[PDB]
Amino acid sequence: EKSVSVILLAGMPKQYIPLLGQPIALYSFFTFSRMPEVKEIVVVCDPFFRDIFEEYEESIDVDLSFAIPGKERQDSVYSGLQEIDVNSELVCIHDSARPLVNTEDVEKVLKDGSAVGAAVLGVPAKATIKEVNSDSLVVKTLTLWEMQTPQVIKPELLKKGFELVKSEGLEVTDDVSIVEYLKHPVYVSQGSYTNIKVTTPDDLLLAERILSE
Amino acid sequence: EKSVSVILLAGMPKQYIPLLGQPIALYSFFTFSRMPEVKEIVVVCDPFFRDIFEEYEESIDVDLSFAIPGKERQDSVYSGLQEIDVNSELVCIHDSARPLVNTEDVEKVLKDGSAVGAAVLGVPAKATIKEVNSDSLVVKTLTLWEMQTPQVIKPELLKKGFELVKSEGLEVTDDVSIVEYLKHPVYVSQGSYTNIKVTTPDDLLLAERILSE
Ligand SMILES: O=C(O)c1cnn2c(O)c(Cc3ccccc3)c(Cl)nc12
Ligand SMILES: O=C(O)c1cnn2c(O)c(Cc3ccccc3)c(Cl)nc12
Ligand SMILES: [Cu+2]
Ligand SMILES: [Cu+2]
Ligand code: NA
Ligand code: NA
Repeated sequence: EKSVSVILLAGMPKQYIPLLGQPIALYSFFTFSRMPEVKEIVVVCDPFFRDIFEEYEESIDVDLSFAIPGKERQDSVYSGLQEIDVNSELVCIHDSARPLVNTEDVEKVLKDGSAVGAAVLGVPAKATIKEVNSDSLVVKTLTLWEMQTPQVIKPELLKKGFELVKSEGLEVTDDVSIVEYLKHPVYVSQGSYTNIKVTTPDDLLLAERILSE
Repeated sequence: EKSVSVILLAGMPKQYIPLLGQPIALYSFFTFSRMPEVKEIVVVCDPFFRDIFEEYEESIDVDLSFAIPGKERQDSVYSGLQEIDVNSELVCIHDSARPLVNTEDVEKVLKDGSAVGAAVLGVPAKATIKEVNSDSLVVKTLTLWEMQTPQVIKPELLKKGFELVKSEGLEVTDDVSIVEYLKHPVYVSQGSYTNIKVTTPDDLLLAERILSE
């Protein structure tokens, strides 16, 4: 109970576009806030948009906090991280552009991150995917998973991760780069294909189509 | 309701010495936490001592947050201020070395700070007090109040106050110096002589003697 801090990345921009009357960011915001495990939500957003969340503060069963976004996604995470409760035992990082994450999937990834130290929701990639070299030739082989959010990580591990990133200088080029640099295991919790990220005009449509089905 | 953020200055050090079994800092901590007006307490303390407060987190009706102290009292306040809720309408700064503040006095100073923008609990000075010049001669005259805490201030005013202090460079030498520099009025709410600050060995004794009377 109340052991999880959520860092909600929400920094109109796509995540504030209404989906059946409700700004996209609020769907996942509410799904987390209903979970007894979740103590607090740190929303990382431009101050312009804070009222979208703060309107619901006395109606939700979590503490709401805010953090200013950074230039890169990892900067926004770090800013978020600085606001979580000092004794939270797990941090749950979520992209607000994924409004359709199911409670049941969040529960799974929370359990796996608690168990392993670091877990991310993933689905099996449907496309044929190949590594290609700098001569544009296929790197051959004789299973790939697409990562979603949440990403759930013990805060001490995330902090050592940042310390390593900051000090060395090492690059974040994809969304699981910090934990990779540690030699700590990262579990992939199987999610749902419905947990789409809303990027395009077209995605907005897909999300409405899924909220009605 | 839940419009007030308390900045509790608690950065053994005197404020952690037991008074009938309970570290001094917890007396005012609990008095504020029982007040419906109070949304959150930001405790400004060395991380060593955080557990003293965090033990009571699920038993109190406020959000608990922490801030790292600074070198001067005003630095500790500013650190505190950076952690309060973005829409809190009043900040209540209290010295944890004043464990005996009465709820009724806190209520008064909250009302006065809300009304005026800035209020502090005070009592009439009992001693004969004189201004003295640099030749050690009395500066003559043909009513003085001793300030206590809480100090209650609208956060926007406290922030402009800090902006002015930081930029100009002006000195804080006493405990109402920031608001003085503004030309905004500061109301003195009459408190109680029992609201002692625990400094000496002897004070510790006085506080026990007052908790029993
Ligand atoms: O923000 C980025 O772009 C990023 C780059 N790397 N990386 C990470 O390693 C993590 C930690 C994590 C990965 C997998 C499962 C749980 C936590 C995060 Cl939360 N963001 C990033
Ligand atoms: O920390 C100090 O030493 C200090 C120096 N000046 N000053 C202030 O003007 C205030 C603001 C205030 C004063 C009176 C009533 C309400 C708020 C505070 Cl809260 N601390 C200080
Ligand atoms: Cu898409
Ligand atoms: Cu004394
Ligand atoms: Na509204
Ligand atoms: Na205890």
